[PDB]
Amino acid sequence: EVETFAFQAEIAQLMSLIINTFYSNKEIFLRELISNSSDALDKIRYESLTDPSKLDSGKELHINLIPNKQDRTLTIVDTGIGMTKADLINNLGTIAKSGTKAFMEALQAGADISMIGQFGVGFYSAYLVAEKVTVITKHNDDEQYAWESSAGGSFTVRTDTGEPMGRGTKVILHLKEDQTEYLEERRIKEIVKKHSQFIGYPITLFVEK
Amino acid sequence: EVETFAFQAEIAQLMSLIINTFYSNKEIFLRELISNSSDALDKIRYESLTDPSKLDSGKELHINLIPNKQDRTLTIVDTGIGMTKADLINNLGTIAKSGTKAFMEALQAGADISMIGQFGVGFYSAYLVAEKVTVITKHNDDEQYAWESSAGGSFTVRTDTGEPMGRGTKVILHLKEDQTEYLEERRIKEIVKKHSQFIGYPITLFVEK
Ligand SMILES: CCOc1ccc(-c2snnc2-c2cc(CC)c(O)cc2O)cc1
Ligand SMILES: CCOc1ccc(-c2snnc2-c2cc(CC)c(O)cc2O)cc1
Ligand SMILES: [Mg+2]
Repeated sequence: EVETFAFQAEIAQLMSLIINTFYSNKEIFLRELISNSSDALDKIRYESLTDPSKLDSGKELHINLIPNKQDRTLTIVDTGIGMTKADLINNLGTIAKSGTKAFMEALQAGADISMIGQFGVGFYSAYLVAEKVTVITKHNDDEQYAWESSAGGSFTVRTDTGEPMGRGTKVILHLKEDQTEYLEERRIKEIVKKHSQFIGYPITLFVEK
Repeated sequence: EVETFAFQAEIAQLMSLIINTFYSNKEIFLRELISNSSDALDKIRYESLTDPSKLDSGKELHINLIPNKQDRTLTIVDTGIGMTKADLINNLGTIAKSGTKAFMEALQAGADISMIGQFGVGFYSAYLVAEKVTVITKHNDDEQYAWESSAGGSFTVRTDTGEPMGRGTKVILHLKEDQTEYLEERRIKEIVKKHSQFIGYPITLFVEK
């Protein structure tokens, strides 16, 4: 029950650009993923203003950052709106075809990769630091699903039978071997303070034994 | 058939802060309104990816900037998703209560008014330059409505019987007497180039006789 899909040509090109372009300022991936979490949390907040039962699947609106040096993963968990299967398949609920075109045009007019989030496709900056990304998500309207991709042109979607998440999205970054600085507490804290210090939801950096 | 509503206390406080705080960099209102238009256009684009009939109310996705020196108005029109009556009443589809709290906390930790858009309430920066704002909107799911407010704690909502807009939102800024620089073509072009040069939709600056 694992379905495999091909990325649209434009998204595959975006991912190859992110993976192959020499670009040292890789830390911006975390700003972009926290930003997407903040957007998802705003969306469930806004739905709850008129239907409070939308928060029956969890009232606390927050983001957790969980490093795991044994597994070489950094995971970003939020309790936002989550995504339906259809959203996951449709480029993680982004307008990535048009976004990708508008990011490319910007790159030719002098922009740099750190501006990716202005084009709606900041999620793909995960591939600056990860060799594989796994996205586990639960929307009130749907079941819990796991999306996954090591790039190379395809992604998978399956029903997830991991731990139930209530509602929201978890992004597991399986980091490249030379990017393990992003598991160190001091480094994560430095990046959060530098780029995400005014995000309007609590961000909890877990520690490890 | 005009309904009058009171702003929530936090939003009235936000508007008073924007109106009364000395802050010279007023031009950021246009960046924030164009940004909101871009978000609205992305939302209708994303809905259309799975139901193309969503664009039966207009296929072109764009933003127009229309100055009118006779009426002393600058109007920003987009063909995005538009807002329902409920959205207009619920602070123009924003999470303005929580956004306002998180903007205030940021202001006390050194942020400035130009950062308002990071808190989901950039629309209210219109009141840096306008004594009254009128918002006309049409969502595929609803009728055409006009919201209006000269601040002072209340806003109005009525069914609009102006020109039909097909779909999207029009924000009419009735500018303060000392803010008419924002009707001059060279000034608008300078601001768009400075702050909005990579927005992924065409922005057309109308001229006047
Ligand atoms: C420009 C943003 O567009 C979007 C589109 C969708 C989302 C949504 S809806 N539910 N989860 C996410 C989400 C998605 C991602 C990206 C996998 C994530 O990292 C964290 C999340 O909570 C957020 C931003
Ligand atoms: C952080 C953004 O949250 C939002 C919330 C809602 C919107 C939406 S849905 N339809 N129109 C607008 C819109 C609303 C405004 C503001 C009146 C505007 O100026 C232009 C628009 O097209 C855009 C951003
Ligand atoms: Mg945004």
